[PDB]
Amino acid sequence: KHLSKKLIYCAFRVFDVDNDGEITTAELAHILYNSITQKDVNQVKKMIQEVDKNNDGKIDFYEFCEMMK
Amino acid sequence: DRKHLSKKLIYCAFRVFDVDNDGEITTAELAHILYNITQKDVNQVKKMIQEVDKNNDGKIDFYEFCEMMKLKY
Ligand SMILES: [Ca+2]
Ligand SMILES: [Ca+2]
Ligand SMILES: [Ca+2]
Ligand SMILES: [Ca+2]
Repeated sequence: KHLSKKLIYCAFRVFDVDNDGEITTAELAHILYNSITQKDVNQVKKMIQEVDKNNDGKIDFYEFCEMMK
Repeated sequence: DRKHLSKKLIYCAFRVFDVDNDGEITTAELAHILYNITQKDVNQVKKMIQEVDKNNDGKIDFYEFCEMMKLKY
């Protein structure tokens, strides 16, 4: 389990582009779609809402783990 | 639907770890992601890969990466 934990940490760090400890809509859209559309942004917003435990519109590491485990 | 999203993020995570896009994470790629290596570090990585290598080739493919992310039923 430790190794999957370590890789979950690394994955978050790489998605958290600006290193503030939160994945935003803009960061998540960028990872999901490497010049993308409003429709895509709204779909990302809805995804975040399914796992956003503190309702701030972002995904922190705890929320990322909860979603992964 | 939240299963679907975790699945999408597991795909994206793999892709980013698989630096050269050949569909396999190798010792060198995993070491690179784990360490911002000495021989000791390389061997530590090789041991981690062993724990989850299912086809005994010393690399982690997406299927193995996914399996590792979930419980053994
Ligand atoms: Ca961030
Ligand atoms: Ca949040
Ligand atoms: Ca590779
Ligand atoms: Ca393998």
